[PDB]
Amino acid sequence: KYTVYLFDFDYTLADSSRGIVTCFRSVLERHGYTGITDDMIKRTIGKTLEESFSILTGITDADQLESFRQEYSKEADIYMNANTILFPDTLPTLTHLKKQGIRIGIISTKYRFRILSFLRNHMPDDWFDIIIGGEDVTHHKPDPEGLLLAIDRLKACPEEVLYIGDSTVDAGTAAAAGVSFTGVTSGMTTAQEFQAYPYDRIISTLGQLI
Repeated sequence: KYTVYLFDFDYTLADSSRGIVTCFRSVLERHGYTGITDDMIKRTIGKTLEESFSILTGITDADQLESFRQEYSKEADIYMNANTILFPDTLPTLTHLKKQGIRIGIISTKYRFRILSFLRNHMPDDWFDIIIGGEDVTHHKPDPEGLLLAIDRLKACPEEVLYIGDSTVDAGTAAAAGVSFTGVTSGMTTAQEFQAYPYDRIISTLGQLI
């Protein structure tokens, strides 16, 4: 039995893909990168901004990637949370878990400040026994640093922890952390793709968690 459910954010608790595609596109196109499709961008969602830019442009220079990251953040300040929506099952699910007395948290590559700002005008404050974002860690998912950090801060036993995500990055993160995984196909990752990694279940919607 799990007493702690930890969630990925993008594509798992919230559909942020419209805001994410808008911000990536503005930056890519200001630098001359054309014919990059929405799907090409969406498939990188949940990688670090630097990883995403590298995949899409082929640039590896640390300075240039940092510069894209900064330019992206600036767009995101404007468009991100305005173009992020809740999933149909987000609020009822998390309400149901909290009534069970399960502890909930978020481990995400998106900046925590960005998540909190989203949460402020969507979820009841303050849901969420712990939130670890991209700025809280040096190494990012699939590195287990953030996940292990959260488990540590909660004084949890990994045996009682379920990690829930939409991507193979998330699946890799749970495995690396030695915690149970439940995949949700609400992102761009299919049930066939999750087969490469350990899981309990693979569900279509978060509501199926209940």
